[PDB]
Amino acid sequence: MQLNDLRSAPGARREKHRPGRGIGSGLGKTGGRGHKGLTSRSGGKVAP
RNA sequence: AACCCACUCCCGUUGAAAAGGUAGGGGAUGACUUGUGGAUCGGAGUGAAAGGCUAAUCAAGCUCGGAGAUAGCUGGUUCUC
Ligand SMILES: [Mg+2]
Ligand SMILES: [Mg+2]
Ligand SMILES: [Mg+2]
Ligand SMILES: [Mg+2]
Ligand SMILES: [Mg+2]
Ligand SMILES: [Mg+2]
Ligand SMILES: [Mg+2]
Ligand SMILES: [Mg+2]
Ligand SMILES: [Mg+2]
Ligand SMILES: [Mg+2]
Ligand SMILES: [Mg+2]
Ligand SMILES: [Mg+2]
Ligand SMILES: [Mg+2]
Ligand SMILES: [Mg+2]
Ligand SMILES: [Mg+2]
Ligand SMILES: [Mg+2]
Ligand SMILES: [Mg+2]
Ligand SMILES: [Mg+2]
Ligand SMILES: [Mg+2]
Ligand SMILES: [Mg+2]
Repeated sequence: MQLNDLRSAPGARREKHRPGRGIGSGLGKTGGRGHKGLTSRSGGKVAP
């Protein structure tokens, strides 16, 4: 039990995904928003 | 003639010049031209009226704030399997 020897259980922590970083990441360019439209823009939210 | 203007042609258009020049042209004692100082201004002023002019900016000047106004619209969005 050292400070450089303890970690969390598998699956307890994930990494978050970052849109707009290259092609190989799978979330590049549009970043999961599809193409043009209201719900592809900054503040483009449909009211409840 | 000076002075004030700006009708025509040409040149110039990266100009000598962000509106000129050479030739010609109109008024030239008058509703004339001009120096100095002053007054009126932003939905306001001034206008022998062209929506003209208010510092090369005018169907509502410039500047700083509300303010990162709003943009169902264009553009862009970065390593790997
Ligand atoms: Mg994909
Ligand atoms: Mg998605
Ligand atoms: Mg696009
Ligand atoms: Mg579409
Ligand atoms: Mg869509
Ligand atoms: Mg926005
Ligand atoms: Mg003179
Ligand atoms: Mg001639
Ligand atoms: Mg002349
Ligand atoms: Mg003369
Ligand atoms: Mg006469
Ligand atoms: Mg006088
Ligand atoms: Mg005043
Ligand atoms: Mg105004
Ligand atoms: Mg008219
Ligand atoms: Mg000024
Ligand atoms: Mg002016
Ligand atoms: Mg506000
Ligand atoms: Mg903006
Ligand atoms: Mg296009």
